Amino acid sequence: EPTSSSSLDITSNCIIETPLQPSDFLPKSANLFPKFPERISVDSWELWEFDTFDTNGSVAFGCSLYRDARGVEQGGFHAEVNALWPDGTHWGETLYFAVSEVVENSDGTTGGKWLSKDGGSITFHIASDYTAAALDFNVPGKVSGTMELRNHANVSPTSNLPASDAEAQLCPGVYYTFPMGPVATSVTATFSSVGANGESRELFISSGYGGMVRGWSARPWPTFMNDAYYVVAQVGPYMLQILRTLGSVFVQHKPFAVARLYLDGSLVSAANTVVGGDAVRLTKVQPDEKSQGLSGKFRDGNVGYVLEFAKKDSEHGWTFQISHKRAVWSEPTSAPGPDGTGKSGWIEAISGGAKGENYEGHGFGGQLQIPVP
Repeated sequence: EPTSSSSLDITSNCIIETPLQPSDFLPKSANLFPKFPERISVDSWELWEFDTFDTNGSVAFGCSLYRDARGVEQGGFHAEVNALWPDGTHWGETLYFAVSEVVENSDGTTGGKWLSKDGGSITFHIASDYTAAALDFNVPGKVSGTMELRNHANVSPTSNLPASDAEAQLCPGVYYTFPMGPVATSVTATFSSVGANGESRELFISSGYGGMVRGWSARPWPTFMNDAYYVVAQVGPYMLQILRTLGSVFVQHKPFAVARLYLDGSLVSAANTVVGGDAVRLTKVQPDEKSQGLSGKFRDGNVGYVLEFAKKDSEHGWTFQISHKRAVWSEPTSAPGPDGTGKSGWIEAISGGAKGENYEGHGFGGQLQIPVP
């Protein structure tokens, strides 16, 4: 029953080599339908991302579905699938799909399908009021199974949606949003070949935590960032989700952030600015400063972060201490060397809250650098 449909096929000419302007941001909408619906540019990107982890911080599973030109010569649109087991084994692949289809149905639901020539696919389906999302994985020889995210807040997702471009933006022209807010998650999946033995494993999460991201831009990442950190987390009653970028020379090294903080399902802080209508401060913790926390394998040696939410009418705000607890993925983003960069995914251990609070929880996070000056 689709009323809007966008279907792109790598094999056709759906990708143009000069810039394209997205359709305008829709206030108080999740903007789930593609903003580049008929064709994309070599610059443009769109993201639908669904991440999950268990309440004990021992299992994670995330899937990022992209429309962009990055995977064309590898045969299609890319999805990033990463999983971590309780014995520390991890599975991560970039999967390529020749066709990406997204539809909005008469009932208001949104469906997406990344589809391969061989019949494999990853599909998603999102409720009209954004309170549930489901993914189905059917990738022969790689991964099969299901994932589900569900929001149970007394306040609807719609009441928390950005009402203006500025509330939806990391910086001008870069949209990054969290339209589902706090979610409970489950995963049931089977992987064909896991670990150094290449043997089959199943992965289960139930009543877990996690989050959804919807983002898009005509601006390529290197033109506004050379370092980024993203986490979704649950810390006692708090649910938080943040992207913070550090600028490349092309934006005069300015930092940007989108962050949201919920208390038992109610929004208490929405920040689209860094400290320097709430604001966040995000400071790296170095291993000479704190004895707990892993570092990644590249030039960024931090062992975690301090995340502060500041309000103009709040004396002390909220502060959360983030420590890298378990490695998920690790991949280089430059040739190796003493300044070699990379990307590192984490299960985080996180504690804190307002003044006088010391809640404890976990997060699923990642950081990236790219060698743009």
